[PDB]
Amino acid sequence: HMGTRERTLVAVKPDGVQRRLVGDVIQRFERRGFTLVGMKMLQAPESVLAEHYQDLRRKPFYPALIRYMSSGPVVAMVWEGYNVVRASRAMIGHTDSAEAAPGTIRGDFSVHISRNVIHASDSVEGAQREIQLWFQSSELVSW
Amino acid sequence: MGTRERTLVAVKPDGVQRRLVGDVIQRFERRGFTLVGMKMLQAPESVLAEHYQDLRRKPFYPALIRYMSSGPVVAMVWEGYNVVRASRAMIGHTDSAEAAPGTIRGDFSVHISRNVIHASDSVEGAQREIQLWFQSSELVSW
Amino acid sequence: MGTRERTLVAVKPDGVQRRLVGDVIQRFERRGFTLVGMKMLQAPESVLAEHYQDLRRKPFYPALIRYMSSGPVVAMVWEGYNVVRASRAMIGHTDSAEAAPGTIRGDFSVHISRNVIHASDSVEGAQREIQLWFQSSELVSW
Amino acid sequence: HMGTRERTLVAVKPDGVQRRLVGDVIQRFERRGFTLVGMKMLQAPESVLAEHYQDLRRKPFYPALIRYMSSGPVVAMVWEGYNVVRASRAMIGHTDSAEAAPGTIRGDFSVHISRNVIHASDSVEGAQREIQLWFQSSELVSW
Amino acid sequence: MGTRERTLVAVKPDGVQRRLVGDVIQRFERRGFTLVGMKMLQAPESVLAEHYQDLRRKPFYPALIRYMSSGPVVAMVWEGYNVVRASRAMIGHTDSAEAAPGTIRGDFSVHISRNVIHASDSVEGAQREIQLWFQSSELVSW
Amino acid sequence: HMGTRERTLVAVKPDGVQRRLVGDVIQRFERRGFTLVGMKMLQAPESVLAEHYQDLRRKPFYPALIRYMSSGPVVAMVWEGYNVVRASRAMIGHTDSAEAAPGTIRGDFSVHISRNVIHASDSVEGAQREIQLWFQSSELVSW
Repeated sequence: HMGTRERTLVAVKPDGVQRRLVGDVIQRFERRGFTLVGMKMLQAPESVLAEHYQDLRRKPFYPALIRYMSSGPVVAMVWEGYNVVRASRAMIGHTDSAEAAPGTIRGDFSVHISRNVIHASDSVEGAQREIQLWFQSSELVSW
Repeated sequence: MGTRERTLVAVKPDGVQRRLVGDVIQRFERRGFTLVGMKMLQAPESVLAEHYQDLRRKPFYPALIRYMSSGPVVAMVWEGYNVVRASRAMIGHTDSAEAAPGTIRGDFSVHISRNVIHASDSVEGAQREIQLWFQSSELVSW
Repeated sequence: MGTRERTLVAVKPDGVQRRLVGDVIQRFERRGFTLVGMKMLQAPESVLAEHYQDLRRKPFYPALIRYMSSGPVVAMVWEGYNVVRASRAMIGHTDSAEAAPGTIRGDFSVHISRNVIHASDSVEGAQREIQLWFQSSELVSW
Repeated sequence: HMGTRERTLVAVKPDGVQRRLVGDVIQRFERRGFTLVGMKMLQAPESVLAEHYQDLRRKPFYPALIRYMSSGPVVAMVWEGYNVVRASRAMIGHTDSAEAAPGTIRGDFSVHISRNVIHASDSVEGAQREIQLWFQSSELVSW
Repeated sequence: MGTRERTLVAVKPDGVQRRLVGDVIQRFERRGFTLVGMKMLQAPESVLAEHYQDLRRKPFYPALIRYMSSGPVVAMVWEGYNVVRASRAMIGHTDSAEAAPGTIRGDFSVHISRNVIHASDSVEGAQREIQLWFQSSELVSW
Repeated sequence: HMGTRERTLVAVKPDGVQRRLVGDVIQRFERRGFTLVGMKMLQAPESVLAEHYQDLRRKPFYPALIRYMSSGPVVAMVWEGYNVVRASRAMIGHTDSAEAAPGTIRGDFSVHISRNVIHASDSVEGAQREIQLWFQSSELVSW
């Protein structure tokens, strides 16, 4: 699970699904050569969202964030490849889409903060934690 | 009920290995259809056999099951007005080589065998296929 | 005079709300046509009635005027060799659901009613429509 | 006319129209979620151009700039949306296209300075001034 | 040998001046064909005359040679299953104006004369054309 | 051979050709307005590669690099235009693709170092040297 078999969790948020950017987002990961190892669309249960965002529980927007994230379907994915965690982090852009650079996903599609289209694990460790949280081992397919 | 019509679309193992999933999904998205279900999975042979029961007594059935289980497939459920027939016209001819440019097979495939994608051929076929690949709790209506 | 041929193209209210203006314009641009006039406007009913006078005695005329004035439209004048017939072939069948993939309706629309775009059906129709939506001082020849 | 109803003026310059980049430019504003509120193609009158570029009147290239800008049709547009002024400014890139970053509009399409394809208001205040200058209130349509 | 089939594709002078080379190559690439040879060159008249020997006794031959030598062309050799007929269907009708949208001529061209691209019309024609434009040491099989 | 007639050498590496990114790469140079002045696909002879990469001969990866670069076909091109050398350099991105910015060619398509899809002359002087090395004068066509 290192080097070339490194993995990360990527999720298209409710705004991204409703604005119909799912294909657009996947093309960017595909053209970069990553391997799609797991994928599903679902309405995330608040219990999963709470653990996902557990370290923001204190923040005052935490309650609003949880409601928003469960307000519509989400598309969860697991991508595999060399440097996939840091590369995906660079592709998405700054949390604040309005400040994100053109060329990044938030920079080309969004202008909001909570509605910033996509999520990606911020570290190898966090990716291992998030992937176990959103996926059962049986849903991951290794090529 | 008209605009509640649904259909099953699946990217075959070759479409996934060739990294055409985003390309495929994008075509349905810009046409205005709603994605109500989706998942990547290694298809079990019991599902393929039921999915392809009508070809069980035709030539090359074993080659067919072999291909469809040689790697993961991405199954999707799209919803929209006249979605069954429109999805049919969009994927094009079975024989990719003679599929018209502009359709998915005409733009991305060259073979009859490995033809990248599958779409239900009728409303009743769609109802059957959807129940076959998805549980009701996997479909989200938005 | 051949390569001075002109036609009227208009993105309907649904095309604008769905944000397909760039997509539409891009298809005409890469085909090599010259954009000689363009503007976004909420169409006045007097203009629509004159534009659609031939449908005044057919079913659903009121539904037609209602749709076409439910939001802004983008009217354009394109110039080029055989532009009237080429623009016609590019937008595809009136019934979007049976429009061939590759045409604008076949790629972006699913309905007969809301079919995203309009293009003059003939040279004389184009001359009429252009005079209807634009003043001569709004056309720029480059 | 604040927050979510913020507006800005965007213009495709003569080079952009002749090189047939109008569709390309509009797609980028559309995919980012902005709302097209006004639009027209015209040969700008030198009187409008002089006021538009009024604070460069002293510069020695000012006379050349005015001639160039009226040498061909221009497409003027008004876009509306949250943070639309700063977001549009980031999407266009550095005045000098050759130095503009890939992903920005000047960075992907141009390599010149006066022929840098596009213009966008540099501030909320300037946008209010420019929109009144290029458009009559009756040409703007609010959704 | 089936998947060893080859064909000659060439972007005409207008396709190059209009900067459509990447667009053209991209369509063949996503279809899955393999590029085994390519070069940009100002075509010698002896090559054009041999390439177009069948049109030597038809109207407008001189206008044809003039156009094809008015600027550089990009010649390519693509390899793949049924590549001759598929490349034929992808470029579309000779008369660009009536070429279906989705094909290269239908999307990028409007004239019969200047129709952007050329593709061998048959397997034997392809063998002939390839030998005409390329030396064996310029073809790389990968 | 200055200003507007400036030229540079661009090459699509073996990985770029096999992953079928040739069209993608050319579209980016075309849309920016450059003029394609020379082009050919070939299996570069180790003798050409050695001179191309001559100033890395001391490095320990030099031998591996030469083998890799001759392991498959390469597409060589000469592009002409104002500021074409510096503009092409900015379009390709950082040597390490994983660190390259989204929007650059390496930033959108690669995640490796030696397999970073493309090469571009790093200076006007180097471009003159590289173009003479890969092309004979008769293969270049001026419009």
